[PDB]
Amino acid sequence: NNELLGVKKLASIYRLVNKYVDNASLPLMAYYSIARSYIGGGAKTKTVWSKFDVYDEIEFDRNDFTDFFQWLVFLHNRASQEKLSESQTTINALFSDIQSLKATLTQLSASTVIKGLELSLKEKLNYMKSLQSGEHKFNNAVSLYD
Amino acid sequence: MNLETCYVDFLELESHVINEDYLKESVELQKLISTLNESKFHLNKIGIHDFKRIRELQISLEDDLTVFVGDNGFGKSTILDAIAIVLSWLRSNIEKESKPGTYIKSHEVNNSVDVEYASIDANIKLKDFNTSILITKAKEGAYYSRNNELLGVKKLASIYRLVNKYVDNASLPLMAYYSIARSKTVWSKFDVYDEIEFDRNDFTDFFQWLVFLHNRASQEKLSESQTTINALFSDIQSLKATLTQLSASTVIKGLELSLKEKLNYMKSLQSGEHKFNNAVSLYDSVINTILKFLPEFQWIKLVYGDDDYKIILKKGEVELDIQQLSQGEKTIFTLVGDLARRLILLNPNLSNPLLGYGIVLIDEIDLHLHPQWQQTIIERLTSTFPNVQFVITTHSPQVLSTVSSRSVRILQEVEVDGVNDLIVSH
Amino acid sequence: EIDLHLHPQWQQTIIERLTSTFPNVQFVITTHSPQVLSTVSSRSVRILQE
Amino acid sequence: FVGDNGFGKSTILDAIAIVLSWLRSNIEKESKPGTYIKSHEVNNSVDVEYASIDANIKLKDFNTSILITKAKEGAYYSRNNELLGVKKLASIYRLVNKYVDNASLPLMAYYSIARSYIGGGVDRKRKTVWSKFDVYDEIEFDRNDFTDFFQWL
Amino acid sequence: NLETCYVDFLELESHVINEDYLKESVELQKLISTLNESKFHLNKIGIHDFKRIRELQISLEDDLTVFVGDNGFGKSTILDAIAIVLSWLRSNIEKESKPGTYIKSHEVNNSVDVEYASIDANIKLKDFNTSILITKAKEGAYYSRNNELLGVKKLASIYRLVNKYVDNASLPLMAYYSIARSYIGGGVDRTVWSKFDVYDEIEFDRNDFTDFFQWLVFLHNRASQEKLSESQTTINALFSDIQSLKATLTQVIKGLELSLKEKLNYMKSLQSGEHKFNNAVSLYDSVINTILKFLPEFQWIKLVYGDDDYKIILKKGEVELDIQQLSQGEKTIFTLVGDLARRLILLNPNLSNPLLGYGIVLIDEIDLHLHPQWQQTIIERLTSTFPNVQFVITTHSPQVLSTVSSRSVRILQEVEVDGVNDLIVSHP
Ligand SMILES: Nc1ncnc2c1ncn2[C@@H]1O[C@H](COP(=O)(O)OP(=O)(O)OP(=O)(O)O)[C@@H](O)[C@H]1O
Ligand SMILES: Nc1ncnc2c1ncn2[C@@H]1O[C@H](COP(=O)(O)OP(=O)(O)OP(=O)(O)O)[C@@H](O)[C@H]1O
Repeated sequence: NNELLGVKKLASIYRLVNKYVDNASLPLMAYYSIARSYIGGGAKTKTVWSKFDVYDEIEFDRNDFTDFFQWLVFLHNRASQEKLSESQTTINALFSDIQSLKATLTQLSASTVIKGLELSLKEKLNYMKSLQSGEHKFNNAVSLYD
Repeated sequence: MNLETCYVDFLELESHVINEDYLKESVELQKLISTLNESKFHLNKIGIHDFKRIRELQISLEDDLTVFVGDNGFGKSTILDAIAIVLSWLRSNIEKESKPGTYIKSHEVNNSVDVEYASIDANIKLKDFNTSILITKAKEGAYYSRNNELLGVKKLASIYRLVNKYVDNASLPLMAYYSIARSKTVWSKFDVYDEIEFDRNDFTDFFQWLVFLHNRASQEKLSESQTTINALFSDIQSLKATLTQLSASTVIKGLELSLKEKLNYMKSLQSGEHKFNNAVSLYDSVINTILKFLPEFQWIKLVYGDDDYKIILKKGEVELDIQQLSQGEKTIFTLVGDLARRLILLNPNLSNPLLGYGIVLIDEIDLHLHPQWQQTIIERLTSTFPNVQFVITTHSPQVLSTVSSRSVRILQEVEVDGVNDLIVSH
Repeated sequence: EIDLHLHPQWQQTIIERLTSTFPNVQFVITTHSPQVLSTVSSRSVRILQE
Repeated sequence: FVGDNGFGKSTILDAIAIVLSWLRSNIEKESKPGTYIKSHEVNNSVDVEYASIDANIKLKDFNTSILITKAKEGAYYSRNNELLGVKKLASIYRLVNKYVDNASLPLMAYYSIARSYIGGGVDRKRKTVWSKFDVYDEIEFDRNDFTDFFQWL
Repeated sequence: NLETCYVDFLELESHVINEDYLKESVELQKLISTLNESKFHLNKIGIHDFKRIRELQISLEDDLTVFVGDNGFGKSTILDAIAIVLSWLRSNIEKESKPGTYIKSHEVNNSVDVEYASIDANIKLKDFNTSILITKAKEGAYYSRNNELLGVKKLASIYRLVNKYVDNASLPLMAYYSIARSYIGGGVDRTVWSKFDVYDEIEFDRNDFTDFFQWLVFLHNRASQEKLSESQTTINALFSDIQSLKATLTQVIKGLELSLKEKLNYMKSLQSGEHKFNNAVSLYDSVINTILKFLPEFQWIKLVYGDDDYKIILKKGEVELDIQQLSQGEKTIFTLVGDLARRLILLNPNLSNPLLGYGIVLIDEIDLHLHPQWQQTIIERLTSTFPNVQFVITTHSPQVLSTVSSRSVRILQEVEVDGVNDLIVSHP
């Protein structure tokens, strides 16, 4: 017969930790056999993505390429949503402030216009940067896709 | 002015004349278009001769509503199939010349031993023009009345075709039929199919169509449109920085620069296709139409979460998923959504494409409908679309109460001389 | 969906015939229209509320 | 079951259908499996960790109870169904048919809302020894049932 | 000249009767001798605006040509073009006016200037010559010119006319081994008697080897009965089997009729009646000894009957091995060599040594799953064992290149001329 006490004890620690941690990580195991050349460029609207779908099998074979394409386009749409909305509002200010500064640079430099342009640009840039989409890298989206 | 006289004059002038640019500039084309727009496609009379359960009937329809009431086994759905049969020949002729329509199957003829042939007749009138269509099919060992007299129906197709051949983004009649279970072009552009038959309770396909359209609209909102927007935005600030914001040959140079920027923006906007048919206009027009149909909601949107995506509806102070709706609201949702999509794609010139012309046939409007919906569905339907005909069959008495007496028909088929025959009462 | 494609005349008699042709079979039915509801008694109706 | 609500009346009916599915399978042969609860129907709220359905069958004075349960993926504790009552009940049915002959077995049927399409296929839609277990194969009405009906007639 | 003989024979046959005399006429003997002396050869081929290639002219040697290049230099394009050209000839031989493969829409060059793609080829047979052209325009363009197919039809009609008079006519071999040679152990761990099974309907690529297993079973069965005797009156026994099958059928029906026909075919053993030097046992020995040359480690290969089934048993060192338990490297060689010998042994039923026919073989990436020691001797072994065949192979490993003669190698380069990179060929 087999010996299985150690691996069951180790697996229980991972399950217990995952029970009390929101975003606990897991180890990675993979295997690329000699049958990966068949998938060289040879699903009911999948919607929910979880970290337990990569534990279906230890071997990469056949359909894993198709799910990769489905996953990739989902990331692209997520980035598009992040690219729109309120990020455009600060973008609208920033270019205009730069344009205003450029205008202040022109017309033989006209304080007054220069002071107003500098103050508005500094205030808007500082306010936009302060939020930084919560915690900067926490926004992911564009950074993961790039 | 008579439509036939204008058509004759325009055709004669166009045929004799050359230099097509001048032919387009000719006032005859404008007169024909103006007369054509001032019209209302509506049927007038229908005659049935030995079709299934009925052998002789002359029915006259209204122009707003025509509800037929009765029980199972009274010819309620044969009238609708007769109108669909008549309509299909007109659609086939419109698409291509001498295109066969839909024939009559052998089993549909009456099983009486003394029957010889089955015929259907119809009369479509618009403004002052009139038309007549007659289809015949003899069973066996007899002689069907003359033949398929489709000479009149070809003139209407020619009239529409001539106008559509010269002036783009024209208007076409609407033909839709929501049947029972049974079972290049703008339509081929996005996803749509060209057919008369449509099926309800197809929420999955409409849901995926909406998702794909939203993706394409978001894709087209970026890229080149950003440049024009960016060009406008700086210019708006720059124009203010000289006159408005500045006041809480330098002047000539500034004015010339502003005028040049305005001219460049106008040239860029003019370059390229107009509003016409784009993903953004189709998406927000369909969404707005559905919001008009059900004012109990506030907004609907598609949200991409951290590990999934869905559609969110706001009602009161509660956000509900598209999958939390009952079976009752799914069918009305897809019914109005498809009706609006087909109406938008057919009238690319009207400011409000919800004022088109056509005919819609609905059978058993009470399917999976809660009685509260049944109380006001007919009121909402004729209010959102005020320039279309509706031919609807009613089964339950809940709906019938609201309808006005002017447009009610009751089937109480008597046996005249010991022979069953459908009779309509007012 | 007991009341699919039935006119009101047929809706008031379907329960009697089902409970008379097969008297020893337990039946579970979901209804939608008042015509069916009126015929049934009060000890056999369960109302679900949010 | 009157009174509309968001949760949907159909879910109750198929919940009963899951419970009933285990009895026939055990009747056909001992320890035969049935219909499991799929992991994609457990509630998505973060609070929950497992789902369960239970019911009781009374036969005169005999009383049997059955519980069917399934936990979410990655849960600390695992849950299993208890089938002692159903297996015991199915044993007497098996023995009766094994000794006596021409015995009768309980009827379980379920007519969904799709019968309109299947029943409507009357138009074209185009065995000798009718045994007892032929009907003891499915619980949901289908097109092939009517096709079998015509041949039986 | 072949044309003169064909013209004379056609004229004589058209104005004659009594086919028996026509068969015995000197025309058939002269045509057969002339055809036999002829050797298959494909001297040149030109490619125009196909895939990356924009303009190329290639001449191929008589015995062996090797193309070497990096990744993305068009090695597979050349082989695909040759397979396309050979398809029309195969189709016309098998069935009159049978269409072949076309050129797909996306094969043409992606540039905006190119409007069409074309492949030209020339086949030299002793002194007779022929030319083939296949063309395909782009999508949405005018001047949709057509391709010429008179040469292939002229060549094919000679073959069918010769094969009509004599039922033992030989045919050329055309095969193509692609990358799809891999997967499911090549063919491992996934009757055959007609000469048209390997040819005609069967394409150029490879799908499975189960027919090799059944063919070997049939070879062994005839080997024991004919060469080793142990059958007494085999013709009488098979005829009695046919009679028994008919009696059983008289007192599932289609299967019984097929079994009766099979029994009649087996009863035709005395009808054949050759018992020559090229008997079943001689073919069995030649096939096994041929295979063993490419696998020096093994000792013997045998077919074992047990549990109402047949299995292949190999000897390595002192351990017995099955077929599923081998490695991928020895599986590739076993499959390739076995199918190569199966086609020659099956399309040349009259040669004393049937591994002496004529044909052309295309191999891509011969160095798949082979250690360098095996790579240093595969080419000379294949050349030595199949002398009268033409080989076209591609490689990118320097070990394979180091053992090839200087007159058989071709080197591909990417040279940018006038701002546009164009593929070029060269010799050392
Ligand atoms: N060939 C025929 N000859 C005579 N009667 C026919 C024939 N075909 C059909 N019928 C009659 O048609 C009747 C049903 O017609 P129909 O489909 O219009 O009914 P309905 O109840 O109004 O339909 P629905 O539920 O689709 O609205 C049957 O009662 C049958 O007697
Ligand atoms: N339609 C096309 N237009 C432009 N370039 C193309 C086109 N089709 C293919 N190519 C180019 O051809 C190059 C060579 O492809 P090819 O398949 O011939 O490579 P190979 O090295 O010969 O292959 P293998 O490894 O299978 O022997 C590719 O890198 C690709 O960029």
